[PDB]
Amino acid sequence: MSVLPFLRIYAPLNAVLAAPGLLAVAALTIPDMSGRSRLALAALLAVIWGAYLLQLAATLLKRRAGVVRDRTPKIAIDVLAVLVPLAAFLLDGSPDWSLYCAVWLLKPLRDSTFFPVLGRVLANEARNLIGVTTLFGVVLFAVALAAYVIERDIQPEKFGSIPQAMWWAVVTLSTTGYGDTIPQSFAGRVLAGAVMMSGIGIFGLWAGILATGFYQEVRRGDFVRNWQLVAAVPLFQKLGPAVLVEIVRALRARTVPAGAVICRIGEPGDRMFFVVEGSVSVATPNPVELGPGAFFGEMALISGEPRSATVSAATTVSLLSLHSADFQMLCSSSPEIAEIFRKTALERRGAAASA
Amino acid sequence: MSVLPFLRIYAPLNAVLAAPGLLAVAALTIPDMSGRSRLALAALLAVIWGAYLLQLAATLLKRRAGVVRDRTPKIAIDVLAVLVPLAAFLLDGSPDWSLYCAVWLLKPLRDSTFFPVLGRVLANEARNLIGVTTLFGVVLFAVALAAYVIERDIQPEKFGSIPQAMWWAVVTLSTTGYGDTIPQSFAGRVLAGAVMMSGIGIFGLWAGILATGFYQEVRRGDFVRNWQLVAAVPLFQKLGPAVLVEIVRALRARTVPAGAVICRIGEPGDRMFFVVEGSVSVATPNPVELGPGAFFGEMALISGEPRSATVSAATTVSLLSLHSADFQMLCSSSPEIAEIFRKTALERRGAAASA
Amino acid sequence: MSVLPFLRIYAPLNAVLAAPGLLAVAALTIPDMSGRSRLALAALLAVIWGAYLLQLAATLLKRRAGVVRDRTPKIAIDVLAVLVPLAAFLLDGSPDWSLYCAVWLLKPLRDSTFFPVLGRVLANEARNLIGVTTLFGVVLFAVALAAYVIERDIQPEKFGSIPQAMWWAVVTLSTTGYGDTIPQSFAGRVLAGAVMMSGIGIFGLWAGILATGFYQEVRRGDFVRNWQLVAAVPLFQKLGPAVLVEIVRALRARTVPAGAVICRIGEPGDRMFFVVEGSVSVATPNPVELGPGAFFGEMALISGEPRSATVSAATTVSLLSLHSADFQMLCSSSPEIAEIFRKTALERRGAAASA
Amino acid sequence: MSVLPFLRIYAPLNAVLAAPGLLAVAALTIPDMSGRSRLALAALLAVIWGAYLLQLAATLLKRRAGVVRDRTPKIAIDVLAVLVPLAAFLLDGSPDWSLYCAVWLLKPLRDSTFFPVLGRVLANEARNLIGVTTLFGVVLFAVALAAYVIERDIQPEKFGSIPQAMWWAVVTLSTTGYGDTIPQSFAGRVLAGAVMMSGIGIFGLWAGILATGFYQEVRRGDFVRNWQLVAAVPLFQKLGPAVLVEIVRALRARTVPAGAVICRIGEPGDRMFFVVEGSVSVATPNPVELGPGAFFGEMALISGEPRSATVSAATTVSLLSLHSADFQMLCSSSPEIAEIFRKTALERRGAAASA
Ligand SMILES: [K+]
Ligand SMILES: [K+]
Repeated sequence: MSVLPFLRIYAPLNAVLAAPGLLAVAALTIPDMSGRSRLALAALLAVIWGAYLLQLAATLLKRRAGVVRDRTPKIAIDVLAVLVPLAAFLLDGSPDWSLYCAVWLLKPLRDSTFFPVLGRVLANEARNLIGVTTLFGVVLFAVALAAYVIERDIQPEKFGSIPQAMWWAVVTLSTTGYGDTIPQSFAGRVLAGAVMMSGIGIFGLWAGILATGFYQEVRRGDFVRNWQLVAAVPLFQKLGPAVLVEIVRALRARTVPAGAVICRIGEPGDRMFFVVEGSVSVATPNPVELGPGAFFGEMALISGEPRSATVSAATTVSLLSLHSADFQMLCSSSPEIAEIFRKTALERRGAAASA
Repeated sequence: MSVLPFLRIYAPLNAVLAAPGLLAVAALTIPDMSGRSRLALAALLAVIWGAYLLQLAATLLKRRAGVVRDRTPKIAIDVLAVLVPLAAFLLDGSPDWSLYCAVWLLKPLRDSTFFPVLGRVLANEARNLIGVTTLFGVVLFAVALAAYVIERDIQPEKFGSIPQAMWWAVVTLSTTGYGDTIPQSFAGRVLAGAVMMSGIGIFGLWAGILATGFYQEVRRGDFVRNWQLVAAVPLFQKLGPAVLVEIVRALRARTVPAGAVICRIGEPGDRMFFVVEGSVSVATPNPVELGPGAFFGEMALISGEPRSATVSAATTVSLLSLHSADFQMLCSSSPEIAEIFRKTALERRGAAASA
Repeated sequence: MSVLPFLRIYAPLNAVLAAPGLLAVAALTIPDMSGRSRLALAALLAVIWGAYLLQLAATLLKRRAGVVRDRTPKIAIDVLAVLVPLAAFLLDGSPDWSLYCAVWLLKPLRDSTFFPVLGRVLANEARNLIGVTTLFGVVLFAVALAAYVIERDIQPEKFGSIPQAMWWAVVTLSTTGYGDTIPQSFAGRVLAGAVMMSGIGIFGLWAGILATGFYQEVRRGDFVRNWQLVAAVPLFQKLGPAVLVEIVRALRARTVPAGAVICRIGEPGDRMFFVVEGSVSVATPNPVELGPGAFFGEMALISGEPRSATVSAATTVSLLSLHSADFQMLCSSSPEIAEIFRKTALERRGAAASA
Repeated sequence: MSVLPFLRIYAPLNAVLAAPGLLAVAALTIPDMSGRSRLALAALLAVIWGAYLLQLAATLLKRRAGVVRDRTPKIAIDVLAVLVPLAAFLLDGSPDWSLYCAVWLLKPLRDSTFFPVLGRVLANEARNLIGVTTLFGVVLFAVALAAYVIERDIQPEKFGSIPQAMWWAVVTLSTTGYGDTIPQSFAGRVLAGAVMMSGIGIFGLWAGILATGFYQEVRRGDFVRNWQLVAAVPLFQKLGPAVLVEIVRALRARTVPAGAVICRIGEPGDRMFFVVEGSVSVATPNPVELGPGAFFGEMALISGEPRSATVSAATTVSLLSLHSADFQMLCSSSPEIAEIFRKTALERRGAAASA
């Protein structure tokens, strides 16, 4: 609610072409298909093959930025990105070779930031998951057995064995309800009463384990990435020690590209930003182009009014952002700082029109 | 638990008539129907058409409050609210024109506040959703493929292709369990063990992404809307800077209409209110009608007793509200203020009966 | 994890007999049943009828505690508890009268505390639910329509109309998957991809709305019920103002009955309690029976050791309870208080064995 | 995200052999099976029987650590671990005796820590669960009845009675959707609209009850287990009282085994650790082997740089761990302590290469 993300977060075309490449697959999977388009997209494999293969050697030139790097992941696929279809092309002489389109599926995961963010937390908290995972296996067979107790007599064909019910156990426990084979007696139907009661309570925790400290990491992601852009601000030598921890939880940094808009004039003033790198277009008679290490919105927030200037993204700006309350927090947190933001709320009135 | 919402939050009849208008549809959708009521409700389309169309031109008079406004949304439907049925009435000479009752469905969304509140946060946090959305697509086809590996032999008619399983993938992953086509072998049935394990863990996060900072915005909604009604209170020049941030998170403001009740006498005293605009009916021998900028309940909360007066909504009051603890917080937070609320807890004892 | 709830929280037999009374129903609902037990439990209706009816008149004596009360709820059922079967007994001369066993179902809800706790919060927050409820209805028919677009041709018998799909809409949206009527084409099967994506995201919020501030109320329930038992402690004149708000969130009060155990000796010392009303059995050579307004566990917690005495519930004690950290918080929060709890950790060493 | 768990958390082979022992079962459950492998795994029961039975008597030697213990749980299964198959072996002369493989299922739960952690909290909070559990039973039969109202006429075979719908009630309420018997009329199909609305809102709370304070206990688990390793640090005589409560919530302690790696050089410096027991391999020209009561990472965190030394687990170290922010918190929290960590950030520069 407080951030302006722009400039192609879904940028790399390597990330893009995994999708069309795999939709090329299915037409080969279908009988009664004319051969025209059958091979027409087989080329497109050779394209994306050739395309990453074109990208590939440029990556194998890893003399770029070669000081200290960890590119075992980013290379791990690019090797097999082209070799696996190639050997598949020959030995699997039949068309089944294209079933080695199970290969590009990591290419999205290649430059998938937020996936290392995933695996980071599991190696602290999966301690829980295991004991739950065991406990899941406990309750699975602890409960799955109770059905073999009963309908083995008149449902041999369905419940004549154990795993046939362990099947129906999880399908019954895992919120699903397929509906191929269901009991007929009373007491067997009694038993389900605690099952959905369980599996929703079980995963009531177990799935909850995930968002539990995942949120902490992501709530932490906006600090670890943003204890940067702190000393850059020339004013923040005087901020109190514990002041920052109170603030940066809500501060997110994102980038805007050149030419875009940042805040339009006359819209209801709801937030203020800190510039730390780049430049803007403060739409005024004399444009007050504030570059790295600036801010704006106190003109709108102290008074609680619409906007005073159509600030637009003149260049690619590494932006911060901030809603009122946490600036009201700052105004509340320090009379020393509102002194200057009082002056700023007067300087930028005349200084907006003047040079 | 701490607020008195009244005065027709579901007020505008424009919001109302979307519902009956669309229930007018279905009778046309049914064979063996006599023509009597068939067209009888076709009028009601012409009513609601005519009704909004009556409202319409009054809205096209946008010389009301015409200083600075953003009514591109509120007009966006009202135009097509009437044009689309109209052109549909002629060119679709057959009765199918009423299938352009897909049009009014934004009219609830027209004056749906809390929908802009929805879209506000997605443009900060959907960064996550995409990488999850990709990751969802990863795990979809990463897993959907594994079924074509197997039952292509003896289930051509069901699993003779890829998307036939991608269907069964999400139906299996998305907690659903339709139950038309299910495997027969062992190992294919092994594979589901991690699927519900996944999709509940996947959406264990992904849905959790939504309420995550949505709650922040709504927890923020009760500050941004309520840093107003702060300086209105004549007593709040002395409140400490950080004092307010501690408080306003729980303070919600709502309005009561005239004539209603606010707190009845003798009920267990559980909360106190701040009046800032309007008037009340302090049911006492001499009614102490406190107008804009007042409060009541300290008579009930310091002692922890039932109510001292049947305060009733005499006029339409922009109300605040407050349970004890956060007033005990305030009483704890400041001895300077309990001094006057000690006096108030004595003045309003004699001043309740006297003038 | 920090509380000892005992003394029959599920106490009143009025709450109990709703359950057996309704299990009396089903035997009448079944053909090929001999008449012996058919009427045998019809008596048990006359019992529970007669039983509450016996309780009833004692309740109609509402001259007990008749000073100020709100018993419109608790009477509301007791009236119809007996009248509705009675008039049902005659006019419904056929056995169907017992279908007015839809009546006792409020009797659990009669003395169901925690149900007023439920309805308390909805009248602050259902503002959200409505706009979501509308939005649910938006997405329902917004999406339900798209199926009538398609399979009306070759599924008249199933999708020959609108509500036949609105049925399949919610069954598809609401996580369920019945599996009677499912599409056959491609594009109609494409559409489900956003549905489970939606309904899990929709109720990802909407159900989340419930626990959102419900937890606040229940987290508040342990303060509003426990700003009592505060001044009772003779030591708490010196506690700081903001000190209590930090503490009482974790403090829960419950009662133990006489004769029970409170903490057994030699078990790992993990918590300490505050007595405020009742008496105990401090199992020592000279039993140090501490009555209203006492505590114990600092002997175990400062040292971090097993228990020093088999404290057992001698009488019915209105107990508090407290784990270490929040007492370490208190020890950390105040050196003035650890002074006496240092003395207490020495006095109760010799005073435990001596008188 | 901040911890290094190693050394076989899933250690005891008693915990291990429950799994293979029960997979031994199913082959006996299957007709048309040759007798070769039929009995081959019957031995493996005699193995695991004999195996725990071998472990058993060593456990019955409970003269180990026999000072004060509570081993009623850990013995509770080991007794029946061997007796129940044994008596089952004879009296159940038919092969059904192996259906007493319902016995080992507690053996995982025998040494399942985190299961006592489960049951700890339920006896504080299940107060809620009951009133919800009742309320679940309310809404069950309150709603289950409404179907018998209707389709008794034309669905006797399916809805000719009450419990046949109570079945369909929970299957309809519990998110499941089996799909054997579904209504046909309009109004009966109307009724489901509030059901999924309910059960997802019901378990929207009820499952939420579990993670609610479970998280508190687990968030508490990392303090109660870690108010230890506090005074061990020779530097923590000067820490402020409330300082620790702020910190230890994030501090988790885990152990590394000998030989493992702790932090590798050149990786991006993201965290620092506190050693309190054990020794390390500070990979430098003169290895600065810091033993019990040490730390490292300030060299990497004040500057925000990669690692300065391949610290590796020389011995089995009871480790702590800490990301930056909470050390930046500490650096912010105390200028007295950054004084020494300024010196440490200079001493360990020259002291890393020197002795
Ligand atoms: K189904
Ligand atoms: K389902």
